[PDB]
Amino acid sequence: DVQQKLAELERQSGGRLGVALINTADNSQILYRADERFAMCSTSKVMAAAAVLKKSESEPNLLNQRVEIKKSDLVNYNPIAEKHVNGTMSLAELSAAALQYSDNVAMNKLIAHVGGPASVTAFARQLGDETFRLDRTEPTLNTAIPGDPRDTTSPRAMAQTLRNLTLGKALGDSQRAQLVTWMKGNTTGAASIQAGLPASWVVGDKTGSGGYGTTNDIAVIWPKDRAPLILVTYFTQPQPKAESRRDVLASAAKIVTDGL
Ligand SMILES: [Cl-]
Repeated sequence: DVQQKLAELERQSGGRLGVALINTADNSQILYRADERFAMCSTSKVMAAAAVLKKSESEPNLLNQRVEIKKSDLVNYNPIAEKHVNGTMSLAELSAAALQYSDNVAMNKLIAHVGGPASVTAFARQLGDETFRLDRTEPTLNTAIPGDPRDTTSPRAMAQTLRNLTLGKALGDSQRAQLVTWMKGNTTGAASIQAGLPASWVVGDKTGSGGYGTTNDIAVIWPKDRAPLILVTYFTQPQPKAESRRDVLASAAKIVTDGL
């Protein structure tokens, strides 16, 4: 019956909706188009950040290393990096900027540090994720062209990976905690999955948007007095200039958590 309501939601929205919920209470899943590929857009910032955190388990001072920010590094959306031009930022700072403000320079700096999009992809493979692929840098990774496999993953794979990163042992204790802390500090997702959940639940999420009105949110959710959930909501639309539909994500979140 949940599937019915997601299909009716997708029908009303006019686009293509991919949902994957893992309920860690009973290891159950709600899947909707969960094996289809969707452009990740900024939700891929989580994988780049984790790649850097993983590197730091072997290089402890890594997060304190400084990277220069120049005008040549600016792209389309640099809310934090633009304040630091001609200075340096630590990788920890860049990680926080990418995850909490969706800063695209920060993402490009993380990508560069671990050796480019193919290295981020190789990191995901090491975690058991054979679906994720990051192909391009910012800003082109957000084109979200229908049919284009570049910079895509599936809801099911991102839910399982995010589970590994945030609730599992893919990262060391210090590093997993850092990742969850950054995500719980996100500033950009109050209108997406969070908007479909009770005020009392705690969310750490990473949003994403791009071409074809693509609107995404990935989240680890701590309900009150319940085991955590992982929720992936991906949404994309037929028109290239379509507007973002964060409300669709909020409705999906409401639909699949009704009864928890
Ligand atoms: Cl409420």
